[PDB]
Amino acid sequence: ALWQFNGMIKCKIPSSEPLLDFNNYGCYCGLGGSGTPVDDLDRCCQTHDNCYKQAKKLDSCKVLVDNPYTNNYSYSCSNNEITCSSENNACEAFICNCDRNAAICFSKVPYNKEHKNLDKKNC
Amino acid sequence: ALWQFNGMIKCKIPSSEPLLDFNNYGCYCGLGGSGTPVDDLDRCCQTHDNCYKQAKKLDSCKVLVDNPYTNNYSYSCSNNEITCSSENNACEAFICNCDRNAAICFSKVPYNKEHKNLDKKNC
Ligand SMILES: [Ca+2]
Ligand SMILES: [Ca+2]
Repeated sequence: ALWQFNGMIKCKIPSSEPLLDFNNYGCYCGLGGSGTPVDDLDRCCQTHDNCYKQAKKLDSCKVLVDNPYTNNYSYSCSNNEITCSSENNACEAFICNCDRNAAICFSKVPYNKEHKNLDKKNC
Repeated sequence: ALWQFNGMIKCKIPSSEPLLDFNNYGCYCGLGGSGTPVDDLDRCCQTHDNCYKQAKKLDSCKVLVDNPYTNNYSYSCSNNEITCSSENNACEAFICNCDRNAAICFSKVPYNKEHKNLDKKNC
């Protein structure tokens, strides 16, 4: 879920607007992604893009015809930790977990200014 | 939020369909409520109805023109405890808290079969 992923990263990184700060970073953070991750942040993005690919092959996901970016799930942020809810259907829960791991990855890795708006010439 | 309150009570009482089991119980559990609570469950319902009344007087609530029953907020259920999310606006957070306290109250009090579909002749 885009609105929930944005919220998740803000839970971990309260000073950020994730849709601005983390969009179009490296080869993978943003729409698509190809090539070799340029750093560990971009590698968090590659893992999350693979988590969505895997979510897409799941039998449960084959119904909710809301790409993982508009498929909404339920979670909490409290005390800056994210909890995915037991209320989620199997597809929703799998996606909530991809998002949670990515938000956590993003908070633990360097941010490299020079890889933001990375020109795709060698992704 | 009705859909989230239902979920909250199921978080606390996993064997229930709360919209069936707790609707129209006593004088307060359900649409409105007047009179003296018939037992402690009904009294949980009176406290929750007063929590909604108080939510309604709040300055923040005066905008979201979705009565507290369709005003959606975010929460988690995990390990059978409810967490209201820091992502909630002040109105949403106040309502999430009314709901959470009521769900918890409902799980700690007797259920009296004889007060379900209570005829309103003396509420
Ligand atoms: Ca990507
Ligand atoms: Ca009531």
